[PDB]
Amino acid sequence: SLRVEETEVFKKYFKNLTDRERAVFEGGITLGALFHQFVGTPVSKYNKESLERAIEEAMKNQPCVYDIKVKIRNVGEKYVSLDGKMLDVDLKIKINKTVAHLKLEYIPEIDYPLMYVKKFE
Amino acid sequence: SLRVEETEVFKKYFKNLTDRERAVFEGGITLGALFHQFVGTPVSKYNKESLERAIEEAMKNQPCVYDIKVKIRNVGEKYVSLDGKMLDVDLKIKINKTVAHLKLEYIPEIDYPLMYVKKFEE
Amino acid sequence: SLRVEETEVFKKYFKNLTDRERAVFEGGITLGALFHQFVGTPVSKYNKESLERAIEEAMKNQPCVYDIKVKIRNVGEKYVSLDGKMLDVDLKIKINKTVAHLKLEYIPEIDYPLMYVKKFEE
Amino acid sequence: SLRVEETEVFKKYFKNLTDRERAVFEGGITLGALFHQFVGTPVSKYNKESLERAIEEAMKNQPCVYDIKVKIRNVGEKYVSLDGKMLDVDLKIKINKTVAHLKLEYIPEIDYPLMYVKKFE
Ligand SMILES: Nc1nc2c(c(=O)[nH]1)=NC(=O)N=2
Ligand SMILES: Nc1nc2c(c(=O)[nH]1)=NC(=O)N=2
Ligand SMILES: Nc1nc2c(c(=O)[nH]1)=NC(=O)N=2
Ligand SMILES: Nc1nc2c(c(=O)[nH]1)=NC(=O)N=2
Repeated sequence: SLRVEETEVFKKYFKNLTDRERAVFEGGITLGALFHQFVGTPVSKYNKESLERAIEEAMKNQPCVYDIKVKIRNVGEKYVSLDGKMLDVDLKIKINKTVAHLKLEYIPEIDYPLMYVKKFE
Repeated sequence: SLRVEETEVFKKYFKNLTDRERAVFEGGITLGALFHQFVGTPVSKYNKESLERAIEEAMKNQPCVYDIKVKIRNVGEKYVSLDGKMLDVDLKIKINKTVAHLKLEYIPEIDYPLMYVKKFEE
Repeated sequence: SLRVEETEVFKKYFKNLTDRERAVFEGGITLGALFHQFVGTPVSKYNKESLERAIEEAMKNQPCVYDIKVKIRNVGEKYVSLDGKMLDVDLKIKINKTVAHLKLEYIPEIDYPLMYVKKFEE
Repeated sequence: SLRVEETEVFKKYFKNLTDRERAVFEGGITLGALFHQFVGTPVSKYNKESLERAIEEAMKNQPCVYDIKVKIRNVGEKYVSLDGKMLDVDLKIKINKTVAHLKLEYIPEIDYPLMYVKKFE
């Protein structure tokens, strides 16, 4: 693997963290990165699928990302600027034997695109 | 279609420009938009193609975009944040019978990712 | 100055445009750039002014920007992600003796954050 | 406080995490968000100070951000697009009594803008 997280120098900066702490830290980075990188992107039914695929594949690059699935909700025939409330993301981060499952989704009750941890394996 | 630029309300805001002025204005918006939307995006050989394709299809949504081709240069096995100097873009804007062909490419002599107009068809 | 648009290499890429065409092309670049760079940024009354000022100064770097004023509308005590429909921008582009005045503003009738040219000053 | 993270609904999504896990999760979001929001921004000596201040004030809005300091390195008279390797960020996240101190900085040895946790209190 040519991934930077495999290097000894990278690893030395995470000796103060548990594997669970590392997993959610890395998960947080990726969800925050995803949101801010892509919000604003013109999106319509025409490019929905290509956008979803590109976001998944782009973010897969980042440290410790094991798998990811991206859905864009409420996409219309007329294009709009992507907004955070339209994102529905499932993310898996793997740190050694620990897998964190994280979620980005719109929570109506707080009118907020919330990022959180679903569960650990 | 449902495209915003077809509405009479949209059109009334551009009665003060020539078709060449409009084409170049719209082309400028789209090149600025794509640079600033996508710079920063993680890119490797893994996602080079889906990223190129998604940029093309996203930008096609915008007013008056006739066609667009996006190439990301110097992509390796190891990922990097997309930077503007890696972009090589050919864009076509159509206003009535006027077509502006615009370019985004790296100019080594000024170390600059330059946006310009390649040619018109009128 | 050290501004890239002052170099001969840069200039040689714009021989095919009138000054008005060049002004609106550069204006389109800056508006598209501003919109896509900053949409998404957390904004509340807390940081409204610093964001407005940072956007103005950042965009002043770009080729041929003469002046810019950025207002963010509908900012509350609670933060939101900056949305394009909240931007109200007046931009001046100067090419030799030509000044293009451009606008970004929300048009309720088409539910669209519209970029257009107000006027030229010659 | 009108902050969303103070609401009961928000809080119920984090019962599965320790305060340290929460702090690094929230810290990770803000650093990934900051990087991807601002990378690409035109920056020169002219607007360096206003850009740093705006980044600091913007990101302070986010859940659980206690304090933040943003420095942009190697800024010249001629503008460049902000590059992630130019960022030098110190970030404090507070969850109840737990404070996590996080860092974004360029690590020459792996040519990487690394995000990591410096320490907890
Ligand atoms: N738990 C969190 N969820 C978020 C967030 C954050 O800082 N924390 N920004 C966001 O858009 N969703
Ligand atoms: N002609 C121009 N080329 C540019 C630019 C601009 O404002 N004008 N930004 C950029 O990245 N390339
Ligand atoms: N005239 C235009 N106004 C726009 C636009 C575009 O491509 N053209 N995108 C946008 O957000 N506002
Ligand atoms: N520890 C990490 N540091 C990062 C990163 C990531 O996913 N993890 N992206 C980045 O630019 N710096």
